[PDB]
Amino acid sequence: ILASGAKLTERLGGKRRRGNGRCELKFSGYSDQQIQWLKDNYQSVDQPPKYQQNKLQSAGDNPEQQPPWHIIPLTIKTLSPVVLPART
RNA sequence: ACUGAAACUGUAGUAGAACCAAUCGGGGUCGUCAAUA
Repeated sequence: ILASGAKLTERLGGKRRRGNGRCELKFSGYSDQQIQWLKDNYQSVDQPPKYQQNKLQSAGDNPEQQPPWHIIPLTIKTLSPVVLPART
């Protein structure tokens, strides 16, 4: 699908219909081979599997807390913009 | 005591209307030339 949908993309952005934004969109490692497999196989696909969350697990085997504390500093650098909701 | 999810800044719109690269001009026709001794 992703190979196929990438291939069919011809335009993005503003004034697509008036010749802005003509493009090729290619995934690394998806080719017409991935397209051809779907063409060969799409009739025998089914529904995708149902989504479920990754649940937490607990053993309870931690030792009881004892001093001293350790303070491990973590430096965070933003690489994209980051949205941290104050109010929606 | 626990990151929400998902959502194309897109959609319509002719850098165009107007403006003469033009106005005037017979491919024509006659007197010397030179300055010393």
